[PDB]
Amino acid sequence: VLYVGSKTKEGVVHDVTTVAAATKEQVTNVGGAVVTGVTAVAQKTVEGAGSIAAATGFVKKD
Amino acid sequence: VLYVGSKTKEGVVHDVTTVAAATKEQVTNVGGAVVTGVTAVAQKTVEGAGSIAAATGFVKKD
Amino acid sequence: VLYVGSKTKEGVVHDVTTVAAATKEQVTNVGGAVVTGVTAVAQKTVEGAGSIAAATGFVKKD
Amino acid sequence: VLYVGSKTKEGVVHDVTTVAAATKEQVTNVGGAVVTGVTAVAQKTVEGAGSIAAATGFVKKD
Amino acid sequence: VLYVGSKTKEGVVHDVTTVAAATKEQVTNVGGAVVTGVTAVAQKTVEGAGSIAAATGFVKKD
Amino acid sequence: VLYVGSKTKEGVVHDVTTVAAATKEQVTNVGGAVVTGVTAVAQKTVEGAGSIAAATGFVKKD
Repeated sequence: VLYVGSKTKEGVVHDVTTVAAATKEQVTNVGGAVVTGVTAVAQKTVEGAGSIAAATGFVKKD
Repeated sequence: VLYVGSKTKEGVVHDVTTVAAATKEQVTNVGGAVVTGVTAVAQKTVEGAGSIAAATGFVKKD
Repeated sequence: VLYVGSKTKEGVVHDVTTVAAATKEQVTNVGGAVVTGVTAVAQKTVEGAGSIAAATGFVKKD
Repeated sequence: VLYVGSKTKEGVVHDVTTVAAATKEQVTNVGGAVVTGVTAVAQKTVEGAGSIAAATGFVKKD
Repeated sequence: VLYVGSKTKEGVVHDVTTVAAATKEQVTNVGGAVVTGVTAVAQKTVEGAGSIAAATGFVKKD
Repeated sequence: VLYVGSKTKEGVVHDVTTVAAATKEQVTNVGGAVVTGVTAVAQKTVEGAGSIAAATGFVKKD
């Protein structure tokens, strides 16, 4: 292996923009999850049994 | 293997734009999940039994 | 292995922008989670059984 | 005017590649010009009388 | 005018690659110019009479 | 005018790579110019009469 003048990108997020304006919002939540905003996860490795990687608004009522 | 002047991208998200405006919103949630916003997951590897990678608004009522 | 004049990026988030304006918001939460803001996770490795890496608004009612 | 999450490119050159190999070359030059290599000019504005912008192998024997 | 999360590029050169190999070369030059290598010019503005912007191997025998 | 989370690039050169190998070269020069190597000019403004901006291997035998 050998890289010359190169570039690598494994697991990236970029140039995420968000322009809200004049935003009203009501959220009545009970017990569950509410997610009303920008999100971004950047991981290289996740291993192992039962793994729950990069959840969002997760509810596990086992 | 050898890369010269190259570029790699494994598992990426980019140039995500979002222009809301004059947005009213009501959300009455009970028990379950609600997801009302931009999202982006960037992973390279996920392994193992039972794995639940990059969920969103997940509800596991086992 | 050998890199010359190169660049690597494993598990990164960048150039995350967020322009709110004139934002009203009410959130009545009981028991569950509410996430109403920008987020970003940057990890290289996560291992092991049962692992729950990079949750958000997680609720585990086991 | 207003740009959101945009990109502009005025007068650009990019991704110029060149793979020579086992190249012999003789060049006997007298008085004139010889150009035997990759070239690229990037300008936004050039004005004025008599202007000679981005010449290559130019010979002006006025 | 107003840019949000944007990008501009006026007069740029990039990602110029050059891979020579096993290259013999003889150049016998007298009086004139010889240019046997990668080149790149990046300007935004050039004004005025008689201007000679970004020449290469130029010979002005006025 | 106003930029938010933005990026500008006026007159730039970047990511210039050059991989020579096993290169023999003879250059017998008399009076004129010889240019056998990578080059890059980065200017924002050049003004005025008679201007000669970013020459290379120039020979002015007026």
